[PDB]
Amino acid sequence: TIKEMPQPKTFGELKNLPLLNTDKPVQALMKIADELGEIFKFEAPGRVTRYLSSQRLIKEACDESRFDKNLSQALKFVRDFAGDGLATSWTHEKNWKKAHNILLPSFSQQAMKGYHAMMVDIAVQLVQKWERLNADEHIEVPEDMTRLTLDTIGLCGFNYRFNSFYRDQPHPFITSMVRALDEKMDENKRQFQEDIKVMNDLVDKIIADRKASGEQSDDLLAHMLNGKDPETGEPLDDENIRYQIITFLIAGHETTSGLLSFALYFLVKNPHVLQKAAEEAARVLVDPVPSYKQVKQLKYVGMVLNEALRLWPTAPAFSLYAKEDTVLGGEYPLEKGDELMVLIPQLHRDKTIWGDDVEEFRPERFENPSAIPQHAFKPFGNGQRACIGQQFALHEATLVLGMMLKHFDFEDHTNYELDIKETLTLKPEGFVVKAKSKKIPL
Ligand code: HEM
Ligand SMILES: C=Cc1ccccc1
Ligand SMILES: [Cl-]
Repeated sequence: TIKEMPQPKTFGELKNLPLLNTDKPVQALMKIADELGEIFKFEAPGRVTRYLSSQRLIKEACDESRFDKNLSQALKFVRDFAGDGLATSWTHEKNWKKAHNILLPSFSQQAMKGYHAMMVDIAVQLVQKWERLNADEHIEVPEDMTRLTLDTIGLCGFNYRFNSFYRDQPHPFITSMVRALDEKMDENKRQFQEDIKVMNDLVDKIIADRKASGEQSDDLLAHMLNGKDPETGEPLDDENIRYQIITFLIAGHETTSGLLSFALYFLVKNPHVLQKAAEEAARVLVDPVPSYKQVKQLKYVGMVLNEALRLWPTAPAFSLYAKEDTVLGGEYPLEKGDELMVLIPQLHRDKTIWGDDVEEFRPERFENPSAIPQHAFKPFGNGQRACIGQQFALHEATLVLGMMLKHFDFEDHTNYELDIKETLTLKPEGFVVKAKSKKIPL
C-alpha cells in the first residue's frame, strides 16, 4: 500500500533548491534526514531526486538488477575533465567495461605487493618530515596527508614524483585542477586555459617518459598502456588513456587524505583507542621498514580506519537510477529513470544496525565483520561500480597510520573543534596536532 514521501521546506518556484546554497550541503542533508527519516524527496526546477538513509531501503537500491549508477551533478561537472574515465562513465558506455577489465588486475593481491615498497618510500618521507620538526612546532594534518596520498598514487601508479614533501606551497597540478573546475562553478580564459595546459602537459609527460624508458613496468600506467580487455580483445585508445590518468591521479588521493585525517582526529579525541592502536603498532612493526605481511597484521589499525569511514565516509554520497519501473520498500513506486541518492553518513548512523551509541568512536564494532547485514556499510560504493582502489586506499592508510603510531605520541594541543570542509570529498579543515618523537630509528 503506497506511501507519500516527506519533503523538506520549499521556496516557491525554486522548490528545495535553496537548501543546497550552503558550503556544507552534505551536513545540511544529514540534518534533514534526522528530521524526516529514511527517505525524502528533494525537488529543484526541472529535477527530482530521493535521499535514502536506512539500511532497509539502501539494501534495495544496491540491487543491480533494479538500479544502476547515475552520474550526479558533481560527476557530470568532473566529466568535463575526466571524460569517460572509470569514475565518470555510464555503465553502458563501451569504455566503462573495457577499462574496468583492463585495470582490475592493477589491484590484485599480486599488484598490491608490487606497490608496497613505493608506499614505504612515501610513508618514510612523512615520518622524516615530522622527526625533523623543532620543539613545539606542530603539524597541519590534512595538508600533510594530501602530500602523502598524492605522492603515493603518482609514484605507485605512474612512477611519477610530485615531491610534495619538498614543497610548502601547493603543486601546480592541484591548484590548476581546482581553479579550472571552479571556473565553471574574458580574461580568465588565458588563465583557465593556462591550467588545462598544466593538466595536459603533466599527462603528456607521464606518458612520454614511460615510452622513453627502457625499464620494465607492471604498474597501473603499464596496464593502461598495454593491457587488452579479454572481452572485446581491444586495448584502451589514446584519448581514454588520458582520461584514466586524470581520473586516478585525483580519485587516487583525495578521499584517502580525508580518511587519514579523520582517523587521527578520532584517535586524539579518544586516547584509550589511540593507546590500543599504538600498542598494536609497537607489537607488530618490529623492523625498521614495515613489510607487506606486517601491514596485513595491523588488525586493530584497520578497524580504526573502518570506524572513521563509518562516521565520516570521505566520498559521502552516490547516485542511482531505476532501470525499470519498480516499487521501493513495498511503499514507494518509482518509474524508469527516477533517481536516488545514497546518503552514506546517515546509512552509517542507522540505529537498527549499529545500536544506540552510533556517534561513539568504537573500532571494536568491526571485530566480527560477518555480523554486519548486507549493504549496511558502504564507504566504497556498490556492486560492479564500487571503488576499484579500495584495497590500495586501505593498504596505504594502514601502513601509514601504523608507522605514525609507532614513531610518535600525539597531542591535540588546540583542543580542535571539528569543522568539516566539503569539496568532492570531506576533511577536517584546520586540524592540527603536535607529535613528540618516540626516538625509534628507521
Ligand atoms: C578511502 C578512500 C576512498 C574512498 C572512500 C573511495 C570511495 C569511492 C566510492 C563511494 C566510489 C563510488 C562512486 C559512485 O558510485 O559514484 C568510488 C569509485 C571509484 N574509485 Fe574510490 N575511494 C577511495 C579511494 C580510491 C583510490 C585510492 C582509487 C584509485 C587508486 C579510487 C579510484 C576509484 C575509481 C576509478 C572509481 C570508479 C570505479 C568504477 O566505477 O569503475 N578510489 N570510490
Ligand atoms: C576517490 C574515489 C572516488 C571516485 C569518485 C567520487 C568520489 C571518490
Ligand atoms: Cl558492537
